[PDB]
Amino acid sequence: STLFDEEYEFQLLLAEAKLYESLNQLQQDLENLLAPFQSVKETEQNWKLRQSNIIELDNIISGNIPKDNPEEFVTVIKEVQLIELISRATSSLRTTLSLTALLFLKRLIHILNDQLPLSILDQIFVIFKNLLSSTKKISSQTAFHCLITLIIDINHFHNKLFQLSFLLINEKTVTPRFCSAILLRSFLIKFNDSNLSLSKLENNIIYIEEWLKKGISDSQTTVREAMRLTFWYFYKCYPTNAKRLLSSSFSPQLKKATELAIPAHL
Repeated sequence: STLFDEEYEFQLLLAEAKLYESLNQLQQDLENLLAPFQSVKETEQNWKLRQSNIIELDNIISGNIPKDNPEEFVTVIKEVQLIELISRATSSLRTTLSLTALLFLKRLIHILNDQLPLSILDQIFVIFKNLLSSTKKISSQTAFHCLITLIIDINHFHNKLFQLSFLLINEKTVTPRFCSAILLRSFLIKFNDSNLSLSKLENNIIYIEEWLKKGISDSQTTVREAMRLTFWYFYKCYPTNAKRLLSSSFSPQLKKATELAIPAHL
């Protein structure tokens, strides 16, 4: 079997983050739906049309062409600059429009998943991660959920996405740092040598160790608690390295607290 039971672990991760006749005709329809997004300025006069048009775009990605021909569909959404234009709505101060756009991107990730080039996954990850720092609670929490779902949906290991996740540990507001402890856990679950077969992480252990040390000594109690639990996932993947952190790198304070955070199934 695999080191981790992904079916079980994913349900836990998600609980941390509660919520055409031709391709040319498709492209023309996309260009017409994106027209109200072409202006930088959201106005009283275009925000409802932007929201309504995202609903129609969501209907389009549920269609047969993205299911049957994701590769050429990806070429189309690149050419019409779908992600950049959708980012004008994720940045809206209007809650319903920003949330509608975030859920659209979540559904796009789900449906196209590993058919998306890294450049587009990177684009979407940055939109999500930056909203983790929103002072608006429903925004950061929705972005958190979308990021966890992204990691579950994307089955290829990308160093770029691991580094974007890692560097959240340096953000000043608590939520990205807390999210980062869950993201690290997700990477350990899915992409350790055992789970991946059914090395990606070996060369990233230096970052993992810094990531753990920072979170476990975080000023915020929720980040410390989350990172102490993630430490035991690291211990399950690389016990020699984790033991060295526990004895050769932690104070007796953080050591005892970390030892009391073992989950009952690991």
